[PDB]
Amino acid sequence: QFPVEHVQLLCINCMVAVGHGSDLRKVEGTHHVNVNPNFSNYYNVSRDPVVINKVFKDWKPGGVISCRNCGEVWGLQMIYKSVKLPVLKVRSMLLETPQGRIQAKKWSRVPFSVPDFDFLQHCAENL
Amino acid sequence: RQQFPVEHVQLLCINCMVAVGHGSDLRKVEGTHHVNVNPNFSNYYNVSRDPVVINKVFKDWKPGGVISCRNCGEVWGLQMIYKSVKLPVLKVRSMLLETPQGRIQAKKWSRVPFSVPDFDFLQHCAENLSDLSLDLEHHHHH
RNA sequence: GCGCGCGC
RNA sequence: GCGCGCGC
Ligand SMILES: [Zn+2]
Ligand SMILES: [Zn+2]
Repeated sequence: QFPVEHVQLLCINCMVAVGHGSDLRKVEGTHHVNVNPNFSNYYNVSRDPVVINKVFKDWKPGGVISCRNCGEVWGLQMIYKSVKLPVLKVRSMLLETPQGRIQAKKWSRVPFSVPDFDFLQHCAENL
Repeated sequence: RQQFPVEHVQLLCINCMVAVGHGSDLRKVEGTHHVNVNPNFSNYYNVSRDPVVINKVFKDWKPGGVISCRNCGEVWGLQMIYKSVKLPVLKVRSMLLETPQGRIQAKKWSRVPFSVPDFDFLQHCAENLSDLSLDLEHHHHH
């Protein structure tokens, strides 16, 4: 396990640095989203939204998110209680750590702790 | 419900929608993995030279590179090196099925409107073993 | 789409 | 990275 400040995020395909492990938060203790507003500069969002045959209480899908540099698909946009959040697939984010680059197979098993998303907190850091 | 002849189902990349294959070229490995056995199918996809990692050893096969549309780069699945033979393994959701009744995107191979037969290694080998007598300039050719 | 389990 | 199941 590494302190989260020592873990950076890179696109698994083109390997450009696109984020920081410290910007990740969990939604419903499962989905991992990046809450840093500067992260938006590293991905594109598809015109049409992802179609899901189910209705969720607090969120609805937005478009597909992909690396702005190479087009690699990273996951999708989650519109949580009206707030847009990029949900990342763990395999899409190559981890840059003190022991080298690591490709994790499950968010629940990455070598660092991630805090649960807190809406109130998110509003503080962004208003 | 209705089941279509496999020759009447074409495969298109769910993304760019280019016609890449035919339903008749699919076979099931272990009754689950769906591979395309048409050698000419190779021309429609790319393979990353960095094999997929799986922390499990399989008796008859090992993972190969990640496969994707040679046209748009959409990921289709992974290469399977079965008893030394490379077979492209396709996830159903990455394929768009063009049937006699419009295009259809299934979400599970176990529910497509056609029957995919089992892969047979010996058959595959025979079909692909070089018969030099077939070449006009070979001394065995009649 | 994203997650978890199991299998391969 | 595929399959099956469930969850979101
Ligand atoms: Zn990239
Ligand atoms: Zn394509």
